[PDB]
Amino acid sequence: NREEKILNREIGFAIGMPVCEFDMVKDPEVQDFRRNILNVCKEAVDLRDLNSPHSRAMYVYPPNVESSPELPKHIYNKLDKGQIIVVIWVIVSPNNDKQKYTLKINHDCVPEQVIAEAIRKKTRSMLLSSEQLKLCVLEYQGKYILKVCGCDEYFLEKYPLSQYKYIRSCIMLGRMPNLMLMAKESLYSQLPMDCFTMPSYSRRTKSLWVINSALRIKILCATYVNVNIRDIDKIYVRTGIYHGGEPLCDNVNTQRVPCSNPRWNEWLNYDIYIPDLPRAARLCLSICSVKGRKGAKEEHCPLAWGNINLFDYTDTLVSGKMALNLWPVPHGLEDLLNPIGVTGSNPNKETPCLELEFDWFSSVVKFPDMSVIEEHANWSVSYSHAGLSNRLARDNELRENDKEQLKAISTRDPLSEITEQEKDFLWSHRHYCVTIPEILPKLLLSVKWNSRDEVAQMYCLVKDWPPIKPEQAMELLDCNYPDPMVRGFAVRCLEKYLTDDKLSQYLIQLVQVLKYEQYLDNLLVRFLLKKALTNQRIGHFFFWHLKSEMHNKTVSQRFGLLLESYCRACGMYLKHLNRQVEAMEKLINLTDILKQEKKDETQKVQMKFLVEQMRRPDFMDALQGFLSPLNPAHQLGNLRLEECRIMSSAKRPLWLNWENPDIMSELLFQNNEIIFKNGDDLRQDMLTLQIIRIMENIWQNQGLDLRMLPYGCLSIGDCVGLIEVVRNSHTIMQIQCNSHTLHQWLKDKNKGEIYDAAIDLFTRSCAGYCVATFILGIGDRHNSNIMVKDDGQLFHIDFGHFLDHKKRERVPFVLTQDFLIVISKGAQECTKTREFERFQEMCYKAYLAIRQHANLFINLFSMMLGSGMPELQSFDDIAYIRKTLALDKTEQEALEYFMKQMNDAHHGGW
Ligand SMILES: CC(C)n1nc(-c2ccc3oc(N)nc3c2)c2c(N)ncnc21
Repeated sequence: NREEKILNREIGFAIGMPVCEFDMVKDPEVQDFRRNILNVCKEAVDLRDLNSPHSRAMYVYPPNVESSPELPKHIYNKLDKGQIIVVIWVIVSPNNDKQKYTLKINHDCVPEQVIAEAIRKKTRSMLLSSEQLKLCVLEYQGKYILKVCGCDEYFLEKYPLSQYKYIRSCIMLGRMPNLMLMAKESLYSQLPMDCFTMPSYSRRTKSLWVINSALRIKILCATYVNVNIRDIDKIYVRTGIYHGGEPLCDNVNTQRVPCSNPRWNEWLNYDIYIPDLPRAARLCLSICSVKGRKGAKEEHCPLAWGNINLFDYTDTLVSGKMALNLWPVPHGLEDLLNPIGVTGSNPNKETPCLELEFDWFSSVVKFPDMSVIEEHANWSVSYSHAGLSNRLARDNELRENDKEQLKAISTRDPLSEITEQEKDFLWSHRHYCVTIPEILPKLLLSVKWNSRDEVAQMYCLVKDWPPIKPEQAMELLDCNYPDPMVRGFAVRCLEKYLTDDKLSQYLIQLVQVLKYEQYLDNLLVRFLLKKALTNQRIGHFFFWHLKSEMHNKTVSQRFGLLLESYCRACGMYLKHLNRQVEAMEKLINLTDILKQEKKDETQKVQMKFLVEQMRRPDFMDALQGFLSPLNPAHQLGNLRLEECRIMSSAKRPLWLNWENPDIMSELLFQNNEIIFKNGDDLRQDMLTLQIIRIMENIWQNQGLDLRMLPYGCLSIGDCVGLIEVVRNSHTIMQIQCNSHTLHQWLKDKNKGEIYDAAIDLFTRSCAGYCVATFILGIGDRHNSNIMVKDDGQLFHIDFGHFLDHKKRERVPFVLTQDFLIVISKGAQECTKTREFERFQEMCYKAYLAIRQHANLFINLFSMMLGSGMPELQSFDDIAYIRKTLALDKTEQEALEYFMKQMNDAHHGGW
């Protein structure tokens, strides 16, 4: 009633469009999705109310843990005899006195064991309780919970203390962990119980295989096809039947008609049997122009494109009259068709519009049930009769060379081209493939999707297919794998083997591949929403990754509806997301005014305006007392306007400073510094920074302490976003204030016995960033986009473009004598040193480690193909890292290559 209205108003502000606009959408798929997705909402809420309050605190404050408890060789070695020193703080009776208790405990100690040990140290003063009954009422560890001093991170689950990301970091960085003992009932009360309500909208035949006919589609007429008559001669419609990025038959064009009258009334006949149409078959079309000639070949140009699914969300083969509002052709489209393009009708109806008719076979035609599929697969299942086609291998036919040949095929990278000889081979030996389940993505590409008999066989193999690694399953979710039985299996592996640490790690890819789903209601959307609604850390980024694309009409309906369902069931977080949403709004409206009206003024004038505009009551209210969209465990107190400045950088970003309202702010950072950028697409920087974190985690799990700085970066909208500020760090140029200038500065900041640890950090971070940038083909490095910390850690900022920004593999990070003098610790011939010898083997061991995990990076890039990212628009883009990692070459041939690239850029040494 009145409360539904408030909520409707609250969701409307969060997603950026009124809920009422979803109610007017006549599409049954839309209204069904809104109503039918509500069971995920119910289930998620029920799980939160299972063991209240704890159950609800786990949702709000989930454990920030690593996937594996096992501490690597070098990490366990930082512990003194396998024991970690921790500092526990108690806020005692006001004037809120902070009292510390320093403890030495095993790294595998559970938080409850730590609370007891802290109470044991605290009570030690009263020696009466020390000897007699050391217990102290079971040391009431159920009356207290651990919190991270300085931020809203809690230790609520029975995990070894070292498995917690904060504690593992503290071990690696040589920092003492400061924890705060906070009474259980004080957190539990701060949590308002959820009152999830069901919305008002929540109330409201023949089989395909019996149609012994060829497919046909009628192409009627086109409107809103406004064309300069003087240029174009004729216009025709190019059409094709696809399954993902692969055609099921040959592409059929209509007759050419004068552009003044786009009227065809033609029935287009295709090279495909109707029972032979796979589930994910789609019609792909475009309106093309043709003018010439100069006595040469005809100048074909695609005007606008569109794709329709041959079957609707209810498995119904689309029948009857239709209208498709076409889409503009994106720059550099090498084809007349756009199969990898978004499927569906353009929301703007003032765009070219193709009117079609599909066949009507006297009744509602539907895709057969699995019972009919299995009964046509068991129905599918001599010496010279099993050998009349290279797609059948009988019993007593499996060779030991074949077993190793299939094994060799499985090793090959995702972009490694399977030959047609190799496809017939994988298909004939499909039943052995179950022994090495990792072969599935290659085997699935060996299927002739245009054959019902072949596809039905594949469907049965997928049914009883051994689950694969979560990282391995993610490929089966890219554009290449449209089939629901395939994608459903991939979701099933993630549903089972994917940790919440890894879901947070790969969330952007998982949000992206959603655009490759045929329907609004699928197993991926349900998987992701459930995780978003049972973990508020995942939930936060699901919301922001989806909100940041609401300006993109290609996805705004899917995403809008997904955000509607999310906002109804997230609970209290909605009020906090709304605060962030309003904060970001005010920074966009303000940075817009500066860019449009005041760009041509002095820093002094611009700052005067900034300060005046920020001091306004409506502004001050919105921009203080909210959670950092970058890390929502960060409270952003009051603005420190005296520390807020417009940066001299390009797009003139705002450096913003907030107080940290935590009582233990001083034990983390007393002030939160975020950079607000308006003007650049922050999406490439999110992907690079994600890849850097992954490369770093790989090296750290092999015994390579090559420290990276994957700083926070979050795209919050259309070329607007947030950048984390790396505290106490300076660019190479702001160190030059000769050749020893850098080494001089580092040696100065790190004087004494702290010098030998600061040198190692430079050389190790340098080796990591040197290997990372080469492989990735990041934008060329200079004195301004290389930064150094007052401890020794080197890192890069502003990545620009990845892969081939040129359009024949570069070394973007070339080492100046400065960096090499720090490595060789002042040495004259920095080439022939014992220090550079230890640095060479760092770069070599780093490069080979990434080579081993090539298939993950290739996959993480392919999932991101859906994104409008100009440097990631084709599989020919991702192809770059297949060159840098020398995947065709051997492990020794690849090492020689890396040395040659470094040598032909640094002019020797290696
Ligand atoms: C040069 C100096 C002021 N500085 N600049 C940045 C910075 C600014 C914008 C960016 O856009 C992207 N993509 N990466 C960026 C990095 C920065 C930081 N993140 N931490 C510390 N100092 C920093």
